[PDB]
Amino acid sequence: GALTESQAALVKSSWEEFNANIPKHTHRFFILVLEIAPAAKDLFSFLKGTSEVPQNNPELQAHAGKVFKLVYEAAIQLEVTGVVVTDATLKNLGSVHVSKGVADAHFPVVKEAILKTIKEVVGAKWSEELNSAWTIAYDELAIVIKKEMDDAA
Ligand code: HEM
Ligand SMILES: O=Nc1ccccc1
Repeated sequence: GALTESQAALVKSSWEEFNANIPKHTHRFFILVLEIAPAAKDLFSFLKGTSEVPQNNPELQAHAGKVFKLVYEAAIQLEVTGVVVTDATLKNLGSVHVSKGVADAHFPVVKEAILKTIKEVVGAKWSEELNSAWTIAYDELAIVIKKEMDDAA
């Protein structure tokens, strides 16, 4: 696919749809995660000592929102420039993941959780062309953070 002017136009459009409902899309995202892997729960300070995923936890929202924003930015950056650029932030991200005890095999958990989350977000406008575009953008961004973890470990 590569990321045509037409494919990028498709990710932008679909991210705008995600941000449009943070407390929902972020809580959905945590549940998809715990469905794909339950053990993940002990990781999160704000999930530990709980029984269910808190729904109005500021910490949870702020944090999951940041995740999706980062994947979208990555897709534009691919169409324009042809690449995903590693900055200060991506590097600090890599540190904190390691402290919290997160590994690589965790990443397809959060990917499927995100493709499924975006399929649920765009509904009928879904195309092969679009799936192809988010997949390209996640893959390309995971490649970068995993890189920074390994570096923090
Ligand atoms: C490209 C994919 C990913 C992106 C863009 C991403 C992004 C982030 C960001 C931005 C934060 C810090 C939020 C804050 O300090 O304000 C964070 C924290 C965290 N992330 Fe990720 N992440 C990704 C994949 C993963 C994976 C695969 C896991 C493992 C299940 C994970 C587990 C965690 C945990 C445990 C924290 C600490 C939360 C705390 O205890 O309060 N992340 N991530
Ligand atoms: O996947 N990374 C996450 C970031 C912040 C909170 C929870 C998860």
